[PDB]
Amino acid sequence: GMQKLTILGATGSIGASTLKVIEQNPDKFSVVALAADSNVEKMQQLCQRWQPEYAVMANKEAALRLKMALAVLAPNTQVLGGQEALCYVATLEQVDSVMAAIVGAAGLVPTMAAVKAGKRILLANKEALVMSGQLFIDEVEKSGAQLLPVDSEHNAIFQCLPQTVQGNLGRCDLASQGVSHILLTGSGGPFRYTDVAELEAVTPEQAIASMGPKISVDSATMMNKGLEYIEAKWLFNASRDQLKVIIHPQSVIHSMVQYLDGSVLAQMGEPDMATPIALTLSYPERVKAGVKPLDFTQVGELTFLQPDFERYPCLALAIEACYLGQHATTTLNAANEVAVAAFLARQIKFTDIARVNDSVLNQVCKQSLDSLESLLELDRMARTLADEVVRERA
Amino acid sequence: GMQKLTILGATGSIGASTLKVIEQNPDKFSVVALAADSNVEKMQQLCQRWQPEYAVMANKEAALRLKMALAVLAPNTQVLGGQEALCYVATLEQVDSVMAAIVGAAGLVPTMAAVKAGKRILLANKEALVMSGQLFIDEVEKSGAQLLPVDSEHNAIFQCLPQTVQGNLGRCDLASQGVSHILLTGSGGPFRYTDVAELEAVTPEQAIAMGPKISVDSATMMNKGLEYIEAKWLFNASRDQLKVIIHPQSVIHSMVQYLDGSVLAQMGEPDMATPIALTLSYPERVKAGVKPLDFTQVGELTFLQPDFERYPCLALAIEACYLGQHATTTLNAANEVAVAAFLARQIKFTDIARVNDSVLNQVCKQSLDSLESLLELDRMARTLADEVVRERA
Ligand SMILES: NC(=[NH2+])NCCC[C@H](N)C(=O)O
Ligand SMILES: [Cl-]
Repeated sequence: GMQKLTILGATGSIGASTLKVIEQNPDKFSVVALAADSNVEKMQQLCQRWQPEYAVMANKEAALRLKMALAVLAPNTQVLGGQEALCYVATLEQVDSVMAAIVGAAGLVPTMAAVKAGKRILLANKEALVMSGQLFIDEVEKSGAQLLPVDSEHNAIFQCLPQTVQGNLGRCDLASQGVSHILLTGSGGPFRYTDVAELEAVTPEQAIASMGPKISVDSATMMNKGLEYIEAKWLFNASRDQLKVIIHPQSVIHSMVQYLDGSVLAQMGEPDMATPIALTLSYPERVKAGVKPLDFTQVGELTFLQPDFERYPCLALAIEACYLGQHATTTLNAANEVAVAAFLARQIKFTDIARVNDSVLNQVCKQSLDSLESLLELDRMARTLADEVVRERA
Repeated sequence: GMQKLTILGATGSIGASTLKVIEQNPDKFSVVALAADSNVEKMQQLCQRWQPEYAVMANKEAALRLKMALAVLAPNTQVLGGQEALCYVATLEQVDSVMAAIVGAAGLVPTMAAVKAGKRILLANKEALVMSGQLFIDEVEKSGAQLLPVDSEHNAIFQCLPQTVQGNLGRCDLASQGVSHILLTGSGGPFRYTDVAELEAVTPEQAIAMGPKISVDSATMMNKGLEYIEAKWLFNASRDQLKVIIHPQSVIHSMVQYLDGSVLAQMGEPDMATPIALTLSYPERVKAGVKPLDFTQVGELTFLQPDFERYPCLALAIEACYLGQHATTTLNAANEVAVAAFLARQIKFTDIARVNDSVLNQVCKQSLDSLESLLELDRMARTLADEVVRERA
């Protein structure tokens, strides 16, 4: 009856939220392995509290430091280091679910290893579907793995869909289950009400407005929503007709689904990742998450805007890239990482982010079976091109 | 494949919405019988268009006029009259579903007959659960009938609940399916922002701002009180599991709060074809002739907390709910009389609650129910309400 978990990415906020849910439900969930790619100090404190069978650092030098610490703080925890070790804890025979919350391309291989092992995948890595969506959906079908999305918007959509679609992510025909379209919602970022002409003079200070700066700039360009759009396409097998973006500045509603009869289902809640995580752990049942019920006294007004592509050119690029396929979305994601770093380094203007993305995307896709290796190679090629366009713009 | 329907109450707006959905889906639904009260002109036009096997008027004189009209225009339609005939078309062997949209206490007996026949019941009669909830839920269990609520709020709640609950209405333990509570929403009516002191002087013109009884009930929030009582019986909700929220714009139709912090809400254009369509198609979905919700034109959504100084009727309904069938039957009956008196300008708007309150107290100080015995109680309560209306006048 007990569900056994490996947590990939235990020292971040997703890891923390996952552990809070497990803390509320000690009779249902048990932590077999914890793994991290940063923060040995946090990791040793978590291994002390959780005493897991395995603890893994992605970096081998960091694993050595952890092993020395846990010789005192968690003597029965076996510490391991490296990429092979991440795959090892992700594929253990006794493990039922894997929280895949290591970010970036470093998360692909261990997430993929869990997929090939037929595990239940609590998906909190954007790159798996942005870079290699077709590949991931195929491997999931091949092994019988269950995919359950962690991210707020995707999780909300998941909850607003019928059970037949929930059980068969990536392979169901939406129109045959009565779905007209999915409404992906977003706040619109700090420049939601800013005149388009003023965007040229925007500074990194303004674009940050609390989480990491790359994620904040993506929120300002709505590239964050673009990437979510791409993931939604693969998660829910949605065509461009079936997938819409709506700006909802207050973020109380997390996303919605429009049905054929006129009915709309929406998911709402307090802004706490423990809620969506809790469902990924408990599906199809539900568990206490340590999150209070929504307080309609404090919600204030809910409003909606149509995104303007003059304001959010990156969003148009992501939608376009989406339906061109893996090569285009890998290219766009790579280019954007370079373009954002250049804006933050004050080499290019805020509005140049979209121009860099647009140039690189056009160059790559005018040319004519994919693997994780070949797509990483393409990621690298796109970065090189983006570096060159950054110089043109500087 | 084809679902066969009897429509009780075909000439009203619910009947019209049902027929619009059937019109969109001729490969899935077929009309076996249509039934109505005494709008013979609308009924003959519908029997012309639909050519059903049976057509029934509740009034026998009206049935005779219809029978003469249809003898050429709908030659294959057998016309019948009276209460027994309503029960007959509601219980036909070939019929799968019954739209129970005859309103008031007259709807109880034929709706109940459909229930005892084990039919799928598309419930659009408030009285079945307000007056005789215990009795209906028991009879539904006994026969294996499916109950699917037509009314907007209940239908919304139904859609926001898990599938395991949807398949067992009136008998599922909500907490065991992860539900903390149901959030029954309402507009708050035309006086949502009005000072309590000003309610004494409101006139029927102001209370109407859609039949007039339903509008006044919307102004007092008795509408929400009645819906509260029905929800309790439909979803088997305890006093912890059922809440009321004011949402003035009525875009959100109701919501459900789950154990993990997640809330599901149902929204849509204000068109009864949507909820009706789901009652017909469940667990699948069908085209309903309703456009998708346009979020560019929705405007702002807000929420308020009801005040019992502003909505005394809502407190009465909740109170009556947990006192049982006798109390809810009494309150409903009293309120029908009290609203008619307000509309006739015999009593003040704020006297509606006072009449309801007096009658409810009088009846429940005194001490196996049937439809007959509860109808008698309905009549006794009306008599008392008439007397309190004179005191107030
Ligand atoms: N977190 C990191 N940047 N790790 C890089 C180190 C790679 C690791 N030592 C290995 O050989 O598998
Ligand atoms: Cl967002």
